[PDB]
Amino acid sequence: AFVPAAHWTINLKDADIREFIDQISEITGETFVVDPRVKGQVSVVSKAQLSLSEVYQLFLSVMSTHGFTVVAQGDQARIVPNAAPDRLETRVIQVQQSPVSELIPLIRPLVPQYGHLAAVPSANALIISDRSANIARIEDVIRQLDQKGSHDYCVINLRYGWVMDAAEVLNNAMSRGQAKGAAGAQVIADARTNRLIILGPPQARAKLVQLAQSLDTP
Amino acid sequence: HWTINLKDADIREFIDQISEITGETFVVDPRVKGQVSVVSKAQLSLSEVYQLFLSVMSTHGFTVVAQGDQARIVPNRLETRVIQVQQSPVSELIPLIRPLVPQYGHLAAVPSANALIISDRSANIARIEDVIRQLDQKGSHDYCVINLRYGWVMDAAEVLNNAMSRGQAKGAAGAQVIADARTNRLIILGPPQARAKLVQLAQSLDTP
Ligand SMILES: [Ca+2]
Repeated sequence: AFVPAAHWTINLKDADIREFIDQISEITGETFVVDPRVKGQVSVVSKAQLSLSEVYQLFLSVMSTHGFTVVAQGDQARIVPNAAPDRLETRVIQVQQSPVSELIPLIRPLVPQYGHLAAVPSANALIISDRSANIARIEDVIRQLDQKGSHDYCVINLRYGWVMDAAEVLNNAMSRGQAKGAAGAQVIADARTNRLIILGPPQARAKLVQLAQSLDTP
Repeated sequence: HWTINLKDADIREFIDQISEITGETFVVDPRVKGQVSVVSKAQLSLSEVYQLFLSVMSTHGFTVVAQGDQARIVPNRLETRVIQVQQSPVSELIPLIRPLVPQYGHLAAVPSANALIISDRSANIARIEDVIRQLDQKGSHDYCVINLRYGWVMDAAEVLNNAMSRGQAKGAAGAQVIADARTNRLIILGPPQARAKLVQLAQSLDTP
């Protein structure tokens, strides 16, 4: 259930989706007619405190995650099916130092197609839907990116190379101190498009981009 | 295949025209209303016409809900236009064009026809189409993103474009810039040398 923290926190595990909806009505005061086809088990977690409006946003993210949407029929609000692993958790992740919008494109490559990613700018938080072990891993990536001063980035679409090989070569070179002028830059592999995302301060990023290009030469 | 040019028609007519084309039967909720303009000069398959239908419904805040064989249309000036892309994969251009589409608008890909569906004011559509024509190329688009700290992207973009068109940006010629006003960031495109140069100029512009 939602626990007062008017703000609230939540730690609901393996609950019927219908229970979650009813719970949202109790807090919001909104009333929903739930289509008979709406079914499923949900896990919803927020250690960050949420306002009433942010709770509604979380509700929409959970609905969207499981393929449902809210419509108006017959003078009432209706939850209906909209046109993946069994256990999915929807977690709210608060970001401390950086604006959430700047981190979104850097973490999208870690979100699977079945998953969900949304910004909650009023709380400077991200909503992510995934299996719990995947979420913990992403939370660490967020924590690390959040410590960085810059989130500017360059994208390289590899024509010849395999994205994982290239990422491995670039990280090892930096680890060994073998990348000259790129120390401080960082690489993120984005397999779905066979592309690299290079980030860092201007001079280091410009050098790592050049180095990355050399791994993709015909 | 079908083409379309529907101007200022009741949305209920558009729904009827989609039913005749697709054979789908729809039951429209009494609260459904609105005027639509829908254009596709490109020839669309039955399935692609249905994709267009979904884009128009979504554009005006309507959801289509399966009810067995039939489908229920329920609530949750803009023109909806289909734009053909010749060389670039449509799915690649999507993220690059989205910054230009306002939140009241709509943007969707039709990968089987390699076309984009956009809903916006006719004048902003014409502007995007120029941007698409310039982006359109056989090779992939490498790019750089700059989150501005001091400057404003619509101003910065204008300065960078003016310098390139007027000949003040030597070396950056051929590069392209897309302003993303929602997050105050620039997207810099083009061949490697031009792109790298335009990045340096953008960076010089955001240092006070
Ligand atoms: Ca009808």
